[PDB]
Amino acid sequence: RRPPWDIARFRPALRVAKLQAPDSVQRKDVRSFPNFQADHFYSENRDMVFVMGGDSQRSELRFLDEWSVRTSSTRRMVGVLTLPTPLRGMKHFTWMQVAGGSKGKKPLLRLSWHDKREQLRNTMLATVRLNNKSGDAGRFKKIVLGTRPSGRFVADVRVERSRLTVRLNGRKLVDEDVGYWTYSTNYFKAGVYVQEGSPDARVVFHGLTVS
Ligand SMILES: O=C(O)[C@H]1O[C@@H](O[C@H]2[C@H](O)[C@H](O)[C@H](O[C@H]3[C@H](O)[C@H](O)[C@H](O)O[C@@H]3C(=O)O)O[C@@H]2C(=O)O)[C@@H](O)[C@@H](O)[C@@H]1O
Repeated sequence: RRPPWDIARFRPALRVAKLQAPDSVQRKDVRSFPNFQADHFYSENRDMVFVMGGDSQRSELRFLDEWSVRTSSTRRMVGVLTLPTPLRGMKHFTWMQVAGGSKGKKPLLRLSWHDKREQLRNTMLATVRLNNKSGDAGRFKKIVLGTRPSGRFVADVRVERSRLTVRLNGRKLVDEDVGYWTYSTNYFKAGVYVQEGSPDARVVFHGLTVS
């Protein structure tokens, strides 16, 4: 294992992100990536690997740029990644987001993996929030993205002129108006953020770029 900053292709993303992990694991978000590696964030096989176990715990990059959905020029996150077979007991985790930040407070978009869902096994999901309310007042659009691929796939999230799109391996599976989401604190996230599962979840990035 080596520091993902050793693999040059990850430098553009790492220059404009910081790494978040539990307060029991690091005191503060990591902002300087040269020479940095840990059990939750390391490179093997020239990839950038995130690993975290336990409900509500993350190892995730928080992109530093904050923006509004009204943006004139496309805001885009494109990943080439693998979700290796999850361990027995891992039920639900998130691997990319459009996070709502300090004003939005909830994520506009989560891309997640689930052992089991009803609307399905070994299934990926896009959740687009229709408001930022908590509890029972929360409203959502749930879009089924299909079975977890067994190897690499391309995930491409774009927001432009109030429209959110997701393309998985070139297929546009999400295309929604988001103009209701007025908050100006949105940013991209990528990595692993466990919702339900004691064991470790692993998310393997082969490439990640924002624009
Ligand atoms: O998979 C389902 O269809 C599932 O939806 C469940 O509620 C979701 C809810 O829609 C929302 O996506 C929520 O997302 C949370 C996220 O889990 C995380 O905690 C983050 O901090 O905040 C997100 C947010 O507030 O948007 O996750 C819920 C979930 O537990 O999966 C239920 O409605 C369930 O009945 C249904 O099967």
